[PDB]
Amino acid sequence: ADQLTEEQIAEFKEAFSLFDKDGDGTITTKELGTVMRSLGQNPTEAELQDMINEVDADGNGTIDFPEFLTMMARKMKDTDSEEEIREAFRVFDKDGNGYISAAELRHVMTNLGEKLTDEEVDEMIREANIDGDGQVNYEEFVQMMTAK
Repeated sequence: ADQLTEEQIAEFKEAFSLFDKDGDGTITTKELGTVMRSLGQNPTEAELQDMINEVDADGNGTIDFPEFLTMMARKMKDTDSEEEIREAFRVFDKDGNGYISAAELRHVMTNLGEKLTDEEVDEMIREANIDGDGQVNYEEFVQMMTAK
């Protein structure tokens, strides 16, 4: 669960820094809207308040960088997902740098849970361009998951 893409997250942290009271990096619901505006968006104190009213139970009342991503992803509705997927595979890439196990891979399909039931993912994993024992070019699986 790395939320948006590392890049968008990089520029986000920057904003999260421009606004940092605890000196650590977190911010207060009050500066929230101010941070969202700095990122490059233009939310409304209304919806912005709708999210705060929720995270207003952390105990301290302040929001941390991660929690801020969550509320930030709800407005942007994540990306093309191609990111959460690519990483889903790296979670196993043991130096292979280009291939992952087919078994574990099947597990990745369980985490995402798109629209390819085991039967669909099976017919695929069955011939995902394999050749060795059970390796799979996750890279090809990342795009081949969308195809036409």
